Amino acid sequence: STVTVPIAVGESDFENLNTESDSNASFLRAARAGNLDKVVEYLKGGIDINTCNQNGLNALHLAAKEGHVGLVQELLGRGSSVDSATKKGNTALHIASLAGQAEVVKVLVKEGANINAQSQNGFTPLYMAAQENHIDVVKYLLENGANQSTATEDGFTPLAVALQQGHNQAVAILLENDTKRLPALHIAARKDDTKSAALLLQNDHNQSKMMVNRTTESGFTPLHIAAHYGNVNVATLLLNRGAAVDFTARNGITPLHVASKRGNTNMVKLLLDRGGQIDAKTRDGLTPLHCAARSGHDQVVELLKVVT
Repeated sequence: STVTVPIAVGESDFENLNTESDSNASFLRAARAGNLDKVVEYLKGGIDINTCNQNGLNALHLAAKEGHVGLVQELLGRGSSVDSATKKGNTALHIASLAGQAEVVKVLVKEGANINAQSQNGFTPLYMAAQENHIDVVKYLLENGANQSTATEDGFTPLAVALQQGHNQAVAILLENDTKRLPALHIAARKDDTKSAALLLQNDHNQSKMMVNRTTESGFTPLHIAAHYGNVNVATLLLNRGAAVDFTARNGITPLHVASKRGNTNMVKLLLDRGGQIDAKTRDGLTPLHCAARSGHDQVVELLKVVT
């Protein structure tokens, strides 16, 4: 009876262990320490730039973990492939983001690292920077195209992990992105973020003054938004958690009005199934049927006529 976002755990740090072929190990230790001169010397000496440990970390991965900007530049300069993945499927960009190494993030991004790459647990750089509350990396990633909506295979998002981890600022930046002002649940409805919705809703159990039925200025609920954008999943969740199916906004507008006006067929279906009133009327006499007609959404009309 729990909603629980998965946590990116990072790479190991065996190279930090003081010793108390072996050329390779020593080379990786030099990378971990950020000793450019030593690393360059080994490379000149012929050691392979792609040398990695049992977990698949090369020197680029180690320099990035540790914020060694200069060294990251040198390795990149020498042909280190920006997006080599470790065995967990992490790129240097994942690692730097989890670790909050902002200058390193910049350097990798400018080198064309894939800003939306997913690890084999489905995590993105943004998910990592978000999980760990690395604000500046978050902002930087957003400003550079990173997509908040790229999700673990179970729909886990940066917003969801920021929420679970209690990170107010992260949550703010994530909610406030690409808008130039709705409540969070509403925004989660827009985005169709069931997990984040679930998280937000975890403390009202039992209709009117429930959080699931809070309104915006114009009296819309998360359910109205869901209906507007045609987000069936998040709508289903809200309705399961007690959203009033026939809740009227300004002008007696119901979620069914909204979905009918936007020709959102499956929303209409869902709302009907949950008992939404087929014939409710706006302050000016419109029915869901009329709203759809005035909008050429025939798909709906048909469906809507059948029911009657």
